[PDB]
Amino acid sequence: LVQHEVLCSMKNTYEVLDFLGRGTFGQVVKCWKRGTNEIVAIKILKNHPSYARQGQIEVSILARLSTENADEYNFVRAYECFQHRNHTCLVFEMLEQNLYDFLKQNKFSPLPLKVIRPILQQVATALKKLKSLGLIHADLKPENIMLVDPVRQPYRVKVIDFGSASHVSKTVCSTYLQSRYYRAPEIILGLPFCEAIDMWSLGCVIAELFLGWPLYPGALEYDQIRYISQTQGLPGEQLLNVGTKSTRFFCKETDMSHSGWRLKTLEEHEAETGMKSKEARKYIFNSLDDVAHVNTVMDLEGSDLLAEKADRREFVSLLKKMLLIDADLRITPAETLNHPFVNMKHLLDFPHSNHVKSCFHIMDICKS
Ligand SMILES: CCN1CCN(Cc2ccc(Nc3ncc(F)c(-c4cc(F)c5nc(C)n(C(C)C)c5c4)n3)nc2)CC1
Repeated sequence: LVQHEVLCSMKNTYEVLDFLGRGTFGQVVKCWKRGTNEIVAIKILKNHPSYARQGQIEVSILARLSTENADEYNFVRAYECFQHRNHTCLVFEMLEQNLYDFLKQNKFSPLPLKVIRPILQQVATALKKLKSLGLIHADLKPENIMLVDPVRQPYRVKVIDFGSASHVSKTVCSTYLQSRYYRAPEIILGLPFCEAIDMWSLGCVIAELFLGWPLYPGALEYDQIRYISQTQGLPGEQLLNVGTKSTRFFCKETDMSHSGWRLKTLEEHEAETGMKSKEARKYIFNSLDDVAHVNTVMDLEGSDLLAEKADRREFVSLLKKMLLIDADLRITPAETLNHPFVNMKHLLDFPHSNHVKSCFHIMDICKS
């Protein structure tokens, strides 16, 4: 389906104005709710039977989300639902700009920590509501986080993809289910995955926002887990033993000096798959603590700088806790909202610092 100007529904009717996206997910288009001054986004799903319950499940969760009022929990609001030419449509409120196109706007300049904080706090409260209902987003990525109104509401945001969401009843992963740069280790190796899958995605997102570039811009799933263990340490023996896909990226060295597992050398991969592995990280780290020493020229002197050095110490502290290789030990939405970095406890230790007075003024301004 596709058209340039026309549509209708049960109580409402919509005209299309411009295209907003088109791909495997279907087709999203921006429309005008005639009779009012609302512009809405409505997403059409393709009308093929093999994709039947893939659409039935997205509506089933959208309904379970309108009830329980996910709205005002920093989620996009789903207005109504209907059909048109046998296709199925979903009406959403219109948001302005997603974080990818926002980073691209500043030529991928790093965003300062003072701005990153309110965004995280909101995306955390949105995931917190998910866990309390038992849902997994599964596609949390920069493209799926948007500024309500980046000019009239400088920092409010909301989430906006559900084509990958599912209940926690699943305990098995058959194929890929995230955007690669943000796919959690559970998906890459093949283990029973939980809602932590998204908390990983949030790790690469806030990391991407601070560095200005993907933390792990792997070209293939191999490159991905290569960058990960190379930075954070090789995964744990118990994880790799029960992973289905772990034979594809790791080898079981039974050498005299073996803990049971070693990563496959590049040469072993290029000889196996035939694909030369190009380095893709704009940033290469030996440790995650190493992240605190990046983009270090600040134009701040005096107390302003010491506060910034303490803000970074607590940033890596949380990033490490969000990016635990293990799924269970990884920090949970409720616990991140309590971590000192979102809390800002460590900032109180700094009286009359004009950099700290401006950090608090960003959290308080988030409510308005
Ligand atoms: C070539 C660039 N052109 C011009 C720039 N433009 C950027 C852009 C993107 C989105 C919006 N507005 C908006 N508001 C509310 C919504 F709910 C969705 C929404 C809902 C869904 F279910 C989706 N499922 C998927 C896969 N998407 C993707 C489209 C993210 C969904 C999006 N989108 N405004 C501008 C892109 C096209």
